[PDB]
Amino acid sequence: SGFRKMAFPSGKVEGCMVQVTCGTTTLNGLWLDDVVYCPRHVICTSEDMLNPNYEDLLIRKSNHNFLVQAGNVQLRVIGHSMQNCVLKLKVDTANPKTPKYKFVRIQPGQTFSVLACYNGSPSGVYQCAMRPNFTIKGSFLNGSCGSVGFNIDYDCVSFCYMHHMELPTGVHAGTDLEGNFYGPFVDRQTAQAAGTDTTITVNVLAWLYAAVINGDRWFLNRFTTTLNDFNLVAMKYNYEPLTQDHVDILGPLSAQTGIAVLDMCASLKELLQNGMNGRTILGSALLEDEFTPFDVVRQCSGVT
Amino acid sequence: SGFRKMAFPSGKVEGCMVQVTCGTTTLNGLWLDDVVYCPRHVICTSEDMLNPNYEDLLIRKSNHNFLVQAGNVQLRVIGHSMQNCVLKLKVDTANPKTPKYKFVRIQPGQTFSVLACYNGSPSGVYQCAMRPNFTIKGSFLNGSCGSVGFNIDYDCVSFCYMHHMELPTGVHAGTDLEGNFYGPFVDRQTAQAAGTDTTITVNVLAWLYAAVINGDRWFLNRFTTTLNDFNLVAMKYNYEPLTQDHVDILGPLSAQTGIAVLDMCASLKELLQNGMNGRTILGSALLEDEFTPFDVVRQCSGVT
Ligand SMILES: Cc1ccncc1NC(=O)C(F)(F)c1cccc(Cl)c1
Ligand SMILES: Cc1ccncc1NC(=O)C(F)(F)c1cccc(Cl)c1
Repeated sequence: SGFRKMAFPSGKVEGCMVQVTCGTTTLNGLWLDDVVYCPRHVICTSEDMLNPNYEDLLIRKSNHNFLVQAGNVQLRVIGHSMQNCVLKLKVDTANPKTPKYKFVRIQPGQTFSVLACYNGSPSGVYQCAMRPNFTIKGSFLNGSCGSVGFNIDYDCVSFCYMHHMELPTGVHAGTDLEGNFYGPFVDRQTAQAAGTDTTITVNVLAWLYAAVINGDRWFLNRFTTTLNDFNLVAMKYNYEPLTQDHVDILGPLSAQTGIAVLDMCASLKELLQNGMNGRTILGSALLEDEFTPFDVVRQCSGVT
Repeated sequence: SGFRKMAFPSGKVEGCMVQVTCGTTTLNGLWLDDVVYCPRHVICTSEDMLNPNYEDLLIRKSNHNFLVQAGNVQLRVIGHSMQNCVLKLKVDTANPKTPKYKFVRIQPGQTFSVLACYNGSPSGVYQCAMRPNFTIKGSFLNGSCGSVGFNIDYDCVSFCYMHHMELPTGVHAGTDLEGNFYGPFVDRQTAQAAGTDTTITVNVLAWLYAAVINGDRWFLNRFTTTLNDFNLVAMKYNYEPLTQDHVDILGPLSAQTGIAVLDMCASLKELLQNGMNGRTILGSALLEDEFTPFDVVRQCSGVT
């Protein structure tokens, strides 16, 4: 019992963190096998970030200009290449701590853990969701670029995010491990609009199931609704429209609790229309959308 | 920018987790140097937990009855001893992954990360606070006993908690690493009263400073208060009385933001008396008390 915003154990990722320095700039790199991945803006000076020509900036750099340090270990760089917004620094030594891993591009609404790092050293771990607008509401300061987001299934780390930048609004933007930004962002010091965000409906419903499993049941009511009716309410309250695909993924939670997905939708509809009336659900006074249905099943069963 | 309920990177602790089995019961153990620490109820059967005589139960056990497994590694047990509510199993091999560590007894109101484990395998990491009533509101299921709470300063892991039990109310109880329970709890399957809990005032104030540092300033007002006046409000709303010692530890945050501690107390007083009026602070619709002033300074500066 109890439900927490749980992050994956970060050990497998900590073993991969290195410091990357180029000229004046230092940030984090991810060392997997004989390659170190880091944001390509490591090659920029503060003045270059206004409108950087990365191809031209990288041409002035040689292998010996990229200083890669794994704490006390100095890595020898034998190749460098830019792939989208990431630099891939080939090193002469494969990381002995390389876990089984994959590079994945996550979907908006999915969750992942972040290992916030500074100067190649881990400082903390937290769980977050990729917002429907492709931003993350993380906790990052200068020097945190290169910190990565990941999920872990059995012994396999699926890397899904690399931190690149903080928008003028205080929200965060980054790329997949192929250097493709999530969302419309560009790695440049320019004001950039993040799209209109929405609340992740399927996740809120999953968290309402976790609340019932753990004893918070006050919000359950005698009503039901339809996908059509619920979606009119979701539209009014800036929630993602619920689809049959979302209902299908809530099947295990509906099956465990015996509460039909549309019956849970009617509880969510009433909470949207009436608020929480000064009460809490799983220690929260708002509707939480950072737990996917898989996260709920995992935490509620005890998956290691 | 951004503020998250950040846990310590769990790597150093993951390397210490083992599975301990005795008879029919399996739980988690912590392997530090040549000793494995685990809850003493590993020696009980379900029937023994009603009113266990641990001294008598441990007398029927020999070194070879304690099966300790570090994933694939089987440890040879050469000694066993009970210290308060923990068993210390001396093994013939020192854990090569033993980090620099200390055993500490934390104070109520302090925070720590928990590495939730099942069958000696880590499943997740989360940050929590030791409640003023010596319980923790964790996320633990059967098999999680032996999971530990910790803090990390530089390269040193200070172990402060070992999970033992879930109270009938769904809250959690455990011990320091010397096996002394936090609070009045006994390791027995009996209904046990947790004391009246309070909200950790100094932590709420610290989190209000973190909110100002990160841009959420709507709650700041033109008022001030005194320790006496604030404490009359804290008493009414079941908050811990604020002391000069608490004001002293808020000094760095008062110094960074230029907001006097008693001026922040007047904002907290108004939030207690009026509520949040449907607004949020750092993504929360309630007053958060799980961040200490040290946690705020650490996260806000980037301590690794
Ligand atoms: C200061 C900070 C705080 C949190 N997270 C990241 C950062 N850093 C940045 O945003 C940046 F200064 F490195 C930058 C500027 C423009 C474009 C890009 Cl790609 C990167
Ligand atoms: C079931 C569970 C869920 C979460 N956290 C822990 C547990 N387990 C327990 O409470 C227990 F059954 F092992 C137990 C019973 C009585 C006394 C003691 Cl010391 C331990």
